[PDB]
Amino acid sequence: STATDVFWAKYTACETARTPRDKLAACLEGNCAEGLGTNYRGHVNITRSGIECQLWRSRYPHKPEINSTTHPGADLQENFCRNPDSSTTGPWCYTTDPTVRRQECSIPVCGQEQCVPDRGQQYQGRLAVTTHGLPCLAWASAQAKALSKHQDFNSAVQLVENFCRNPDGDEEGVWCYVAGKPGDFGYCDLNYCEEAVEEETGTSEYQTFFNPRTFGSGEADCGLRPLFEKKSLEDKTERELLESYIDGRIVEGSDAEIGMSPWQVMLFRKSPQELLCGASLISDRWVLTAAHCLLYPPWDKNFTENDLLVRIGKHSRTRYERNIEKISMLEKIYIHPRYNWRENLDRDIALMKLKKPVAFSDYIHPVCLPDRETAASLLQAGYKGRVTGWGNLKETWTANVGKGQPSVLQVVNLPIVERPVCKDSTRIRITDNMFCAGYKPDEGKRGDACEGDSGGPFVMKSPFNNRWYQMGIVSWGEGCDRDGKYGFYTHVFRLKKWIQKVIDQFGE
Ligand SMILES: *[C@@H]1O[C@H](CO)[C@@H](O)[C@H](O)[C@H]1NC(C)=O
Ligand SMILES: *[C@@H]1O[C@H](CO)[C@@H](O)[C@H](O)[C@H]1NC(C)=O
Ligand SMILES: *[C@@H]1O[C@H](CO)[C@@H](O)[C@H](O)[C@H]1NC(C)=O
Repeated sequence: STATDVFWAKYTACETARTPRDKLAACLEGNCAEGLGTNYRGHVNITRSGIECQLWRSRYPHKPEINSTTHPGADLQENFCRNPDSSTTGPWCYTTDPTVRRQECSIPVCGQEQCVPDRGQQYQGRLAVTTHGLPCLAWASAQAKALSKHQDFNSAVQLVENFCRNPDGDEEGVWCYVAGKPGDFGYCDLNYCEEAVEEETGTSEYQTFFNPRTFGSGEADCGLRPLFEKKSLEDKTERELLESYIDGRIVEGSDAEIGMSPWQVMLFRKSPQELLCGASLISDRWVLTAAHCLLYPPWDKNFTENDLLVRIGKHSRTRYERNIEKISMLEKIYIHPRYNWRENLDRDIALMKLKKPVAFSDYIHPVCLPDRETAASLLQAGYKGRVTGWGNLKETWTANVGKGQPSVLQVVNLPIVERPVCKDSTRIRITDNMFCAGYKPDEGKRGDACEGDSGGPFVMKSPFNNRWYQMGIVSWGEGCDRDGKYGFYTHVFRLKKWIQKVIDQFGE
């Protein structure tokens, strides 16, 4: 009979709520939403945007194609929000408003206060689907065992059926493999404990991370500039970085010295000839940029490998610099799997492989990427960063009706804003994966915030080992809109194990 099915239906629907079983409790009594909330049994009468829900048993204004006799499971009663068809938008309802057939409702999420520690390293739940709702493959399955033992894992981490787990110490969190090419994978959506890297505290010498084979060469020798560090010469404003605690005048953006930012990349549209975004160069072979530069639906954008070209070692915005710049095509583009623009530019990061490794010159050298430890260390001892670019951010996101785009790579140094100060400043929700930067607007402490290139680099130089580290990727920031506000930058310290898996889908 169905009554025994109903009991189990509830159970299977609440499968992802575990550690507190005062959370599994709160799930099963349907008053809040787990996952796509097919567990929801609450009494929210009202859609997310104000409207009264229609009665499930009504046919005015809308004649439902989902009724209690097609979905006898779902408790399609009165006019309460339910999710009878498993909408990836969660529990919904028909609208009493003749112009809107359906709208999602706004239902409290189950377990909200509960919080997962240590990036899912001790996760033992049964979550078996990534963030895009792509089902996990079993770890057991042929490829993941008898062929992927070379990349070994931590075995305090029990790999069980096809549940999201974090075996390889991934700073992004738990993950699992998915249907497609060999090695394909995704991140799963657990609710991680917010951990502000700036207030971490407790590196010795430099020690390398990926192989000179698949990540390519350059890692061993990153962050040192041919024309500066290697000639032991100092650049015109790096002193502000090392003396970042000193209350200085405010050195405005000026033209960069040649070779000053040799990891600077330009993402460039084939046709029409057009400067699209910025990016940085992290090996002979890989390029780091922001995901909105390739995929951003509100702007009806969706580039592929064949539409674009990078330009490396440029100094002049416009002139073709023939002795100097190498200008490469793309083999593959990797949007970060966690990337999401629907709420607000989360994990707005993208990796790009070059069809052919580029040769380091006086003007082409890779920047270093830091890990958690180092990133934290750097933020503890350094209070300003550097953003270099061709003012593409200002030219992309505002009318720029002012003076025009600069004609040479620009350098500027910007203060790093304290997390809470940055939180209050914006309507948008700054996760621990973002940081703000820019001067705190006084009239003797002015504001020109919207600096750099979209998806370009924000860097810091290490006072421990003299190398330059890339600490965030420029994204859109409120500072492009309102004179008082800050630049927004996507942290990079969590990326090593993701890059790792991306490079592992190769072999040669
Ligand atoms: C919401 O449903 C409950 C349950 O009967 C009722 O008391 C309340 O007045 C209803 N309001 C709307 C807008 O449906
Ligand atoms: C429920 O709606 C379907 C959808 O067309 C309709 O044909 C049917 O008459 C309804 N079910 C029952 C059992 O009356
Ligand atoms: C954008 O275009 C590519 C290539 O045609 C396509 O495969 C992909 O489905 C599109 N992107 C998204 C996010 O749907």
